[PDB]
Amino acid sequence: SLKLTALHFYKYSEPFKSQIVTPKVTLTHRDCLFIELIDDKGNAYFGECNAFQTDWYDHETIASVKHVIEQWFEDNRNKSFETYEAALKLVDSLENTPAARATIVMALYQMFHVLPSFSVAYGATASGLSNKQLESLKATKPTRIKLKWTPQIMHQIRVLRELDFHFQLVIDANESLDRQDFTQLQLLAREQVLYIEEPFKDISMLDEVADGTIPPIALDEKATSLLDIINLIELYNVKVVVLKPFRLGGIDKVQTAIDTLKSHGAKVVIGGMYEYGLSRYFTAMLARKGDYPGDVTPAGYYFEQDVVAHSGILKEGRLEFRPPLVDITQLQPYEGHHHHHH
Ligand SMILES: [Mg+2]
Repeated sequence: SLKLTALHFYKYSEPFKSQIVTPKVTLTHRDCLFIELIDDKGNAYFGECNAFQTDWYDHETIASVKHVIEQWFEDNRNKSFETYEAALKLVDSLENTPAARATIVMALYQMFHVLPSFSVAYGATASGLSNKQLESLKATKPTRIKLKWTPQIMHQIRVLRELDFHFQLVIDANESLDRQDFTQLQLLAREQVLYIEEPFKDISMLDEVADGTIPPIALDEKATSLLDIINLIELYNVKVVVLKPFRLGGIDKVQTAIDTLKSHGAKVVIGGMYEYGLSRYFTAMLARKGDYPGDVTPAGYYFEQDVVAHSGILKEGRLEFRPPLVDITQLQPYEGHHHHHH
């Protein structure tokens, strides 16, 4: 049997190697909330929250999650549970706050499973084709390349198809295309594109092009909740869904979501978002459940220093993962007398 006796909040905030610049936000650092739950035997387990400092991506933030988890602990502390299933029952009331729920579930999961060491396929992401990017692709030989849609897309695919290795091609249009892009979208269909992520901000635009004359469509930004994903699938021609575990409420909600989405005729790709090494491990762990290889980010892609080192090290086309062990000296108390600044 187990009982949760203590809860501590920490913060980690490393700078992005390359400043993040998107229409929705500018990020210099990845502020992140971490929780630590200690059981009645003094065993500590950590959870990584995927919420951001502000609501540019979602309504849940680091602050809102902290408050939710803090209250949750007050209501569940000292309660005994003997199984993972029983543990999950305590968070059933947090389904309205998926980011908070997912953070707690990440910790609970570790209390009942022996974490394996494993690898996942390496999928490269290119926002363009600089020499640095091209040389990286040639040296690493990814089995999948996700190219960002830009005015140079066709001129860049021409270069990629001359690489000496075969790969699946995915295009990410970032909800940026318009009616003037129809012709190129149809031409892209002849380039063996596995799927194109979010061609239009207004998904209804899909009804304006002949079905089957453009690449398979995937939801990413629009894959907000299982219910909403199903609603979009039933209304528009969607074939692929990029699922982020935290948006579903956590690790335990992934399989059921995948089964449901498959019953609706959609394929699933597990993905992450600016994660540190702890959450990255679990996103990678779930990757195998998908119909296509997961969208797992390599170690060191965003941050020079991580809270969990060697989490997703690229080796001969695959990302290697080890059971995640948080380096506590990297974490800082979230608030209180022990939260210091210099
Ligand atoms: Mg995307």
